[PDB]
Amino acid sequence: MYKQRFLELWEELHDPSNGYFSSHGIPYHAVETLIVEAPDYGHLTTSEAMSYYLWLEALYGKFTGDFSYFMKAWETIEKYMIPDSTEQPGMSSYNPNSPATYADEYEDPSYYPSELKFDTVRVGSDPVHNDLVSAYGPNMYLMHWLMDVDNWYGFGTGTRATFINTFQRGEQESTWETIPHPSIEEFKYGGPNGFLDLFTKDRSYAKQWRYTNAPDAEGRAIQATYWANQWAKEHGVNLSQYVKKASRMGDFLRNDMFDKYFMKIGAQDKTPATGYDSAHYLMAWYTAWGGGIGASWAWKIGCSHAHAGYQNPMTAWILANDPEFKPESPNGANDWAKSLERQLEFYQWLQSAEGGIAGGATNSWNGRYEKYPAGTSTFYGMAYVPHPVYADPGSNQWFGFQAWSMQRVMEYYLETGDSSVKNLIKKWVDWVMSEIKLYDDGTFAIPSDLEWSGQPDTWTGTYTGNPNLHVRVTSYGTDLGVAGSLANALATYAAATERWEGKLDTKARDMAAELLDRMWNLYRDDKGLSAPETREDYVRFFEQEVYVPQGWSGTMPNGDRIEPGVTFLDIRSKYLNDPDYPKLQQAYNEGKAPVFNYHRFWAQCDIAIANGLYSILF
Repeated sequence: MYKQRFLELWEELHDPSNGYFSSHGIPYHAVETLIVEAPDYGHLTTSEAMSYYLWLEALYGKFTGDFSYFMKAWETIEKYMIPDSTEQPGMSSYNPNSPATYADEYEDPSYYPSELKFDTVRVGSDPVHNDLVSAYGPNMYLMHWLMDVDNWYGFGTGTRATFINTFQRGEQESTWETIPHPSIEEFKYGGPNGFLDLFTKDRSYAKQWRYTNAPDAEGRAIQATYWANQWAKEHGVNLSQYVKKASRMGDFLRNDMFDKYFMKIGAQDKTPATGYDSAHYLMAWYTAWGGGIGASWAWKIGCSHAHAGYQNPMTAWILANDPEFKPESPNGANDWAKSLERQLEFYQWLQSAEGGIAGGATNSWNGRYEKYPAGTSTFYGMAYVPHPVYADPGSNQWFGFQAWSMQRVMEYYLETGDSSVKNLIKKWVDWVMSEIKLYDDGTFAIPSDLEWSGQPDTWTGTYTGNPNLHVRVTSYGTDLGVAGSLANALATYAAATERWEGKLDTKARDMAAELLDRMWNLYRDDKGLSAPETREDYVRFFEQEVYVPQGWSGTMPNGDRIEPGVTFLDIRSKYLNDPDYPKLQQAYNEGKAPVFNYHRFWAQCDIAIANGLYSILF
């Protein structure tokens, strides 16, 4: 009965009338155009959406033996999400001795743009580019996270899709303070010098192309390809070309395993590092590579910050201990072997007294490689931060990250019966069981907001229990994507304990089944599943000054004046034509919060994927 739900939500996702997919076959972020999450528009696409797309037709191929949709998903990714060779000019001019130039991070968007340092700070060295080039070539086989499917912002020509970038101005820049700009800059729109002068301060500005990745998306893509390959080998389908595609994606993913400027990890300073002395062996927040248009130069950067919700032990295991997925470069397997162990120790370190996995670590304090304050705990020299990268809404305030990271940890536990991380998994499961509030009716409420206090003990190879690190739940909600992720994690717990422990843990499996059944029964919809959201933050929709720097004037392609004093809506004036705008305006005027029923591609993908993973091995 679970596979029936998976197939019906699959049909609803692939129905052209529901509006989930565009004309090219690219999934949207959500059916509803008026939704402000990490993507500020409903009909943009994200690399996480394409990773969930890959996982969804991997499950479809398992259930039906039809990987044609999975193959087409990979072809769409290569054609649209992975930048093309013609879209990557000047990449052969990269100098691995000098990967990139220095730039600070500032706590407030008002500090931006940031002065660029050319010679005051010495950047380290990149020891993997030469091997990558000798194996494949100059072009990088990585996805760009954000794309404008239907040219809503009008940065391109016609209906053709365009890569876009939003998050550029530090920690306190939320979604409501982003200025969306095209990745491939051609100086056509914006102010003078394109949109470059808003963020990076240079003496001379030139035509550029940029691409940022989200290693969460690549990790999910590699894990989906691994599972698709296993299910195909069970069926008999040959996926060698796409397994090799995922293998080279994983080989290029080793750029994330390094510090942003390739500096010594734990050095507490901007001290340049030699090869492999700058690798913290952890999935960082992002890596960004770019070059010039009409000129011959290129650059690459990693990230110092590591978030526990981005680590994927399963991907590291696959890329280290699988001959089929073995990277062409000889050093790839050893690097992934180191990364797996480092990630597992990271997860063990971060757990709190109750069981909640705290926010990750960083190699740079405040983004400027400053000395840690007195009493700060360290993990291999990396200080502890509760909310890494983003602090305006709280990076680890969201409860979905717990389920997202623990699903990977438990899948690795299921595949490799590693006895090192059993106590972590039991403590986290006990905590989430404690904090779930079911009701005598068919409704439920799971944590949505988390409050963290204290710091974990300094890592010395063993877990002390962290008496000073505490977490409490402050808000209970009914989020469906997080419910799907949590049910997936609990079912993975049940299967892993059945396979690699004395007996199946019926509590986690029963809780996952109860969550799935209650959610599906209560919140079935015409376009999938949804539940009302109070959405208080939408007041910012009418009152959030987006901070255009003073004295900088630009014009959006539709004609909006991007000037100081502009709010969220002023530079997105095509929202006034949205069908849901009158209801939003009425709710804002009369005072009460606007209630929304949102159908996200990734939320329904989580619901269906969790359903299928509950069907699998049961």
